[PDB]
Amino acid sequence: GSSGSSGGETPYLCGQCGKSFTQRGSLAVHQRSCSQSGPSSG
Ligand SMILES: [Zn+2]
Repeated sequence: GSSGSSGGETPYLCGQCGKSFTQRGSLAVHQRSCSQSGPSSG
């Protein structure tokens, strides 16, 4: 139920460390290693 979305090519920011990125894929690939979480189980 989205409505009134103002997105695009605006600056990016990681929700784990707070690093800035210029490329979209960069933020995604970063989230992979950027976990900061130990061995978790089901
Ligand atoms: Zn990060």
